[PDB]
Amino acid sequence: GSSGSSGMSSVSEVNVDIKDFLMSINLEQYLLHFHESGFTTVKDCAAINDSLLQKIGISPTGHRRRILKQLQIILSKMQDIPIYASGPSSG
Repeated sequence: GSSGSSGMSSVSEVNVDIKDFLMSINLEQYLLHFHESGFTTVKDCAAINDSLLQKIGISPTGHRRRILKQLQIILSKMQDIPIYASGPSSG
């Protein structure tokens, strides 16, 4: 076995309410689903997968993909690293 990923420390910071994550794509219709399931923020959706989406109730798939897609972009961002962006320069 190999363990490593396990480490990311959750925090209200750099985080958004599941509601906002859905309203951003107009999928707030799954608010009661995520809430009841036990998902308040997007982060909590770190252990979520299409399988779970279609499980919670999500009948239509076309929506599932749209939900996960964003989650991937968001979650990926969720980081506790400083801002580092430089312009055109060699040395």
